[PDB]
Amino acid sequence: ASVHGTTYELLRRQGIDTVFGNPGSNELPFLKDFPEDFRYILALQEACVVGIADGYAQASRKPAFINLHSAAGTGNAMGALSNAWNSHSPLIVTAGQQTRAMIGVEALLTNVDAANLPRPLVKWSYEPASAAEVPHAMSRAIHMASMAPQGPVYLSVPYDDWDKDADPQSHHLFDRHVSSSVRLNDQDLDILVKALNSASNPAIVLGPDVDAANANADCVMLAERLKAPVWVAPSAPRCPFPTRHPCFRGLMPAGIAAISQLLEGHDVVLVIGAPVFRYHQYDPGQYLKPGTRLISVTCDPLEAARAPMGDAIVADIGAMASALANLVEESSRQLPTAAPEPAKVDQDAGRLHPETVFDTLNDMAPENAIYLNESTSTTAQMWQRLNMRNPGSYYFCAAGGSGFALPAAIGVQLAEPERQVIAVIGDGSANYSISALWTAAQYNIPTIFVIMNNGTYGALRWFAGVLEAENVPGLDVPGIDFRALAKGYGVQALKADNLEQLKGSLQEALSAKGPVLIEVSTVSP
Amino acid sequence: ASVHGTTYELLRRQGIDTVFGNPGSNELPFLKDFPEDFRYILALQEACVVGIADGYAQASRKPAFINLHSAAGTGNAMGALSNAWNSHSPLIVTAGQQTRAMIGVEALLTNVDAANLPRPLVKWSYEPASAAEVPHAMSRAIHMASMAPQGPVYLSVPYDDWDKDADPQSHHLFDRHVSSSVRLNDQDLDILVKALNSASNPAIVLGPDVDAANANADCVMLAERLKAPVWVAPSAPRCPFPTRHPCFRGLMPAGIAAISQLLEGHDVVLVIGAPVFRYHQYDPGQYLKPGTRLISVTCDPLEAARAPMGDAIVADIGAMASALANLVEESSRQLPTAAPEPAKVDQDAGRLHPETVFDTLNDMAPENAIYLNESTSTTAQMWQRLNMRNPGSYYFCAAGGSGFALPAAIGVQLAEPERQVIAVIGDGSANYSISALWTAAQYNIPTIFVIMNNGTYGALRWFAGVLEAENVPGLDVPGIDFRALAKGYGVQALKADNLEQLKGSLQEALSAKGPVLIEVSTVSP
Amino acid sequence: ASVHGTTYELLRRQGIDTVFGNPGSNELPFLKDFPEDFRYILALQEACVVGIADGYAQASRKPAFINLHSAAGTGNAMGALSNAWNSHSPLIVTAGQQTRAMIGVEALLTNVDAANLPRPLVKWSYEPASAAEVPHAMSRAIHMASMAPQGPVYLSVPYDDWDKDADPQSHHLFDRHVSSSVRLNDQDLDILVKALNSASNPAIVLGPDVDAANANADCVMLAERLKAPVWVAPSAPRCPFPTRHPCFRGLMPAGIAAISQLLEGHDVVLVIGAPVFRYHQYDPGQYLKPGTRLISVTCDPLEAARAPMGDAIVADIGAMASALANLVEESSRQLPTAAPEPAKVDQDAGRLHPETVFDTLNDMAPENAIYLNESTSTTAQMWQRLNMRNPGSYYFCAAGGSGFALPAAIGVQLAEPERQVIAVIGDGSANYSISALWTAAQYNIPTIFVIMNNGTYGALRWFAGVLEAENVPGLDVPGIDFRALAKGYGVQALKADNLEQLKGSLQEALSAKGPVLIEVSTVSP
Ligand SMILES: Cc1ncc(Cn2c(C)c(CCOP(=O)(O)OP(=O)(O)O)sc2=O)c(N)n1
Ligand SMILES: Cc1ncc(Cn2c(C)c(CCOP(=O)(O)OP(=O)(O)O)sc2=O)c(N)n1
Ligand SMILES: Cc1ncc(Cn2c(C)c(CCOP(=O)(O)OP(=O)(O)O)sc2=O)c(N)n1
Ligand SMILES: [Ca+2]
Ligand SMILES: [Ca+2]
Ligand SMILES: [Ca+2]
Ligand SMILES: [Ca+2]
Ligand SMILES: [Ca+2]
Ligand SMILES: [Ca+2]
Ligand code: NA
Repeated sequence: ASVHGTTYELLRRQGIDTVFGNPGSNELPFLKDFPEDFRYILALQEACVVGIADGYAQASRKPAFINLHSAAGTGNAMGALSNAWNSHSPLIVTAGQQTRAMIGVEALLTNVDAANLPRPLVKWSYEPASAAEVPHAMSRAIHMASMAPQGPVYLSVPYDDWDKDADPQSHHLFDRHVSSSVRLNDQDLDILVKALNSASNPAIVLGPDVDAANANADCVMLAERLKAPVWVAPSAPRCPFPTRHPCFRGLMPAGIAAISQLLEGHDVVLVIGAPVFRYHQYDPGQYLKPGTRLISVTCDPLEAARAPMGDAIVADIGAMASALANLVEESSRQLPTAAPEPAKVDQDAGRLHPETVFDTLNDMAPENAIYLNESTSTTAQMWQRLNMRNPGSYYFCAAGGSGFALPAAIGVQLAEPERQVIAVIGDGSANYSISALWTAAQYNIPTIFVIMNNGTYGALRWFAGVLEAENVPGLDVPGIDFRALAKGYGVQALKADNLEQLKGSLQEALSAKGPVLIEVSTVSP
Repeated sequence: ASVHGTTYELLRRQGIDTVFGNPGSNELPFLKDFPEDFRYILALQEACVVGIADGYAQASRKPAFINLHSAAGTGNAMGALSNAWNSHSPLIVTAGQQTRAMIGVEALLTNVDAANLPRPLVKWSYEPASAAEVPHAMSRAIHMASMAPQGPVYLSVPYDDWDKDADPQSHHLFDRHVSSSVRLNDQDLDILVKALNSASNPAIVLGPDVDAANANADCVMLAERLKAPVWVAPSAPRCPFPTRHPCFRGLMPAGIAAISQLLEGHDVVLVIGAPVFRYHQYDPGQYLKPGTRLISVTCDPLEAARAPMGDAIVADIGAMASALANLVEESSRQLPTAAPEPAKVDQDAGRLHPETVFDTLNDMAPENAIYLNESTSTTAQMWQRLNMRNPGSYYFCAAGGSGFALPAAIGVQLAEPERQVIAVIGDGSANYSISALWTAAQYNIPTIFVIMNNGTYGALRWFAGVLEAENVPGLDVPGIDFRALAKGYGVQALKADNLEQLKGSLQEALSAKGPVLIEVSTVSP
Repeated sequence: ASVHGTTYELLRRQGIDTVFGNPGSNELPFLKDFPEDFRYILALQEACVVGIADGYAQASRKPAFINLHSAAGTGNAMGALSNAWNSHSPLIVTAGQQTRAMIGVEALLTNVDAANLPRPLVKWSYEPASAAEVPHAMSRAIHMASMAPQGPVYLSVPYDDWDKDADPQSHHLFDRHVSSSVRLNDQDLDILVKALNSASNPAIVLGPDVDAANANADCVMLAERLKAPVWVAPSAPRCPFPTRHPCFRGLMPAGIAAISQLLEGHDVVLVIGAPVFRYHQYDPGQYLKPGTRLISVTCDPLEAARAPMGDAIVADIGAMASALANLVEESSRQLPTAAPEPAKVDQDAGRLHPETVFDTLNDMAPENAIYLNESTSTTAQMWQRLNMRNPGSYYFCAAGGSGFALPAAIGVQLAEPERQVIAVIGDGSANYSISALWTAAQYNIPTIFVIMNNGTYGALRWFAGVLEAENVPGLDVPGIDFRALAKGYGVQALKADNLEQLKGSLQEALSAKGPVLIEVSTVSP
């Protein structure tokens, strides 16, 4: 067998059947004779390729496979890899290298010092020392991406390797099963359960690894037994809990002092599946107030090590959430009362308040919709106004890098063909990965893109007002016609300048048979 | 003085007056109180920011200054940095970091292990250990980018540093002059000149560092004295010689055997300002034929070290080209005869042959036009058909990474406001950095963009036919309306489906007062 | 509080009370006012410092703390770090940096690009962005070294940081408890137990992480229940099983074909706490024979990913070994029969055969002796001839790097003051870290060093005969007087030229009150 045949056999035996890619010449010997049982999803720029694959991996809860062109293609994808690193996304990034005979002379398209290029944003990065090693290196890539804490990996392959003979012993790779589905030992788990059972006023904080593990329902059971309020850890990349459940208390503010104040009076705070904590604004104060202790369950040693407070347990979130939910006592305390509905903001017949947009989406969207957020100044309102009952209902760029939601919404829609995906993206953010629209058109992936057009980088302008920073350049983005961009890439486009038109556009988009972009005129901040 | 005030003083004292950027919150404390004597050029995605800055630096022959947002912004620019590394472009890339007080906890927007992120595509990469060190680190960045061999550098700055007090001794940085304008010592230069004077059939090969040095006219004098044919080294990022001069012999094929055959019978081959050589296709054979010896003058130790043949001299290209041109004897050999004009290809009233497009551009464009090439299957025809008399008339992505020409053409047009820039870009390549169009519209930078629309990644399809590689996916890019994309970003757009319409569109574009995009329907390969 | 006071408080609160070091000026502000409750162990060269700390950490089963001088001191220790990486040794390596005000100018003793220096041989490597961050960075170092898979970490600290004010919120670091004591979830553990219970002819292979976990007794119970033979995985850094237990089958040969042949006929092979596998010689063949399947339990994702065959479970070895031992059925198969005693090799009145040396050590040493091996050509005989009943009885350089055993034997003796340590070291290997002897003399650490003097690098000469490699230079090491080296560093020294003198020397060494070196004249290979 060839390296090509053996590698595709390994991929299919490990559950991989789709290649997300933007091709180049170093990749042609890999992509030739493409297997009939695989799909290739083309995107027009590599940030788009990786974003699509990332949404697909996060929604599918399985690794996604990517093929990029040498250094330039890898490099164009590194902002997308920064988000994937923070979301623990299991991405297998492969890039073609020059033929081994011209690497030394640094022929055009040689990826020099290849494994160092995507560092520090990958868990493992490698170029094999020989063609026969390629299937084994691919096996390592698959398992490194997939083991907890999941994350992106990188493999560079010289193009001449694919046609070489494989090692006949590579068959031992095909059916390897590697598990990291582990939980704290019985004695120490009993100690933790007793601490939870004994708490007078526990609180629960959940992060994105809960939703990645599909541990959401177990965390609902845990919160109901402990009769505990539940937040979402700050800068949230996913939604780990039903947002109208009576225990739910919303998205935590991303500040040190704000969080310790929020937790004041809670004697034990159990954090599951989050860094402690992804603060953002600088809001100095106490990490925790006197009387509060914190216990973190994380799948990532790096998170456990860097927490500035609390105890930690490094284990699989699915296994731990299930064990805790099934072991804790039912507290005799009263179940927390649900948060009240958000108020309706006054809305005239002109430009839309973001609050109006979210209320209308909540009214019209199916109950199993999936939302993506890259409307950076409206996140708080989004979290208050969308009832997200189900797992896998929310994604936000985990490293804060714009350019994620537009392509990721296409990958999520590919992963979840029966759940309507609605990406809510600011006019600024929409540009970073605008060409991803073409993939939705070409493959007829029926994502709805809602562009919140307020003419400016609103979150930045707000923070500049917050610093009394005058004379900051580059904050306005006038003069972009998003319906024309959509037409450019073959996506149906609608405009909503007021509420009547927003409702009409959403009705038209929800009944369409393909992707739709709606440009919404929103109120300037 | 503050670190902010001292750093902008250093920049202006070192000749920097423009910031190319896409802003974020870690950068607001740098950009606030932006000096009135500086310009900020916004682009909508970081590959675009860096591409614009790169074209500006290459055309201006001076460093360009860039400001990007943390890891995600840096990462989005790394494909652009791969081209800048290969073109020796002097780019000072700065990125904002989190405040020093929250780097440890890895708050959102922390750039983890920052200096390793752009490696291996930068000459120097650094984050200062304290705020007071920032001006000195900026000084290092300026000089590292600017010294031969020029190239991109990276500086990460925690946002809280800018408001801190500067070291009063930083004033010694402001007027430092650092020179690498050096040439081979007299004794060894005399030996080289004698070898050139004695050659029976010399040949000259020129690379991009000639055009970067503005050594073009000196190389014309050198070739006229030696009565020697002149090529352009393969995979050429720039044009180092007038393409209708009688000595000119065109772009070398990017293959080992092809080049040694081309050079057969030449006893001494002098290469100036190029790697030896940027081969591309694998075309194995002799590096040089018996009877040919090679001497390379390069500004880059890495090029001298990796050449598989020949002697080398590591020195400044401007200084060496001037010295050689003025020292060699006038040979009594006959001056080479000019290459004949290219033939006219038969053209019907339908879709355009690329040859027709280049002939028409050559007929209509001003004699001091500047061309950019990202039409990957038509490069040979472009080089045969455009008379480029002047320095700084041609740019092509030096690492082969698409996404360079569209933004770089805007930066070149900014650098050369009196020379009409015409970017010739394939329909595939146009997407990588499509949002750069907005910058041309906003700042009214009058670049002309000629999109060669043949519906496919033609160079890739050709190479797949060359390998008899069947069943390669992802090679076609149907369904893109480039006039709508242009309208989306505010650029006037025209379509040319035949020759009459091409001539009309070019006449309209050449007389326009702003940027123009022309979508040309070209013949499918 | 100062950074100095806060950091020592964190160290003591996390169980650290000893600093292994070789001091320099960047370290004086850390070491000044050294706390009265800490000990400082000086060694004369940094390979020695780290080797001592490594033996201490491995024998104590807890992290050891090291302080080295800048780049040169760190660099002198990197061969020792290569061994520590392979043995999963929890080492906290700190190095002093220049004052932040002179890092930029690269003053003498600046550690440039410090965090990259020990890569790729550390789990985490860091220099803090400010003085107040130092305690938090130290906390990260402590936990990263200590979490599974344990390993060395690196922290660089500018010398001016220690006297600065600490952040008052650093107190939250002091009592953090971080656990990785995890095991496979119940459902999948039940599946594994059923597979073991059902096996017709199981085999067990144990690696060093068993001994690190003190899982040895649980593995004895497991092997007795399964009635299974037990090997030791190849290139063994530790001894994980009593070597005279009836199930024990010895050290596996470090070859692919040899191991698959050894395992032939075993239907299920359970590997615990080892890479799969640390082969050495190139012995190509089948990884496993038909009929054998392999299941690996490892604490290290990198081991699980790179195994070329088998299933894997990534979990804590202590927790998994205990769970398996207590869950499997008692098989009705007959318990394996003990291996026969080794034969006595014929020995005349001249130079000693290594077999004689090991038999005599086994006869004379206490039953709770601890052995170290750096006598590279005699490893097989050592494993056959020493009865090691207890955990923590054997250490061998895990990456194959000589220079480990001499210093590590001092650290092990410090960790285990009531167990006599006997290091058996070849004459070649003894030189790499010879100055470590001084530490044993100064602190009166009563290690016994047995130098096997055969005049040559015997393992290398053997492998050169194996390749029929003629004319290899550098294989002989004549002319070293080890008694004089011992006297040089203050250690009592004895010589044994024959068996009578070996017995007399060992009797004298075993009754001595301090360290003793015995130079043994062994037979040339
Ligand atoms: C790749 C990248 N570049 C730059 C930024 C900086 N940035 C930018 C430019 C934001 C503005 C987003 O504007 P928007 O139109 O999408 O939304 P709002 O108007 O609601 O802020 S938010 C933010 O963090 C970024 N996060 N990611
Ligand atoms: C960033 C990036 N991604 C992918 C490629 C691979 N690639 C691609 C995709 C080419 C096709 C360009 O298509 P085009 O329409 O611009 O021109 P032609 O049809 O004349 O080839 S040429 C080439 O090397 C690349 N060079 N750079
Ligand atoms: C730091 C280092 N340098 C070089 C070697 C190479 N090497 C050397 C030089 C060996 C010879 C050891 O000689 P010895 O006297 O200690 O033992 P034998 O005579 O029993 O081989 S074994 C081996 O792998 C090494 N392992 N480690
Ligand atoms: Ca099919
Ligand atoms: Ca906006
Ligand atoms: Ca001005
Ligand atoms: Ca094309
Ligand atoms: Ca004391
Ligand atoms: Ca020896
Ligand atoms: Na990198």
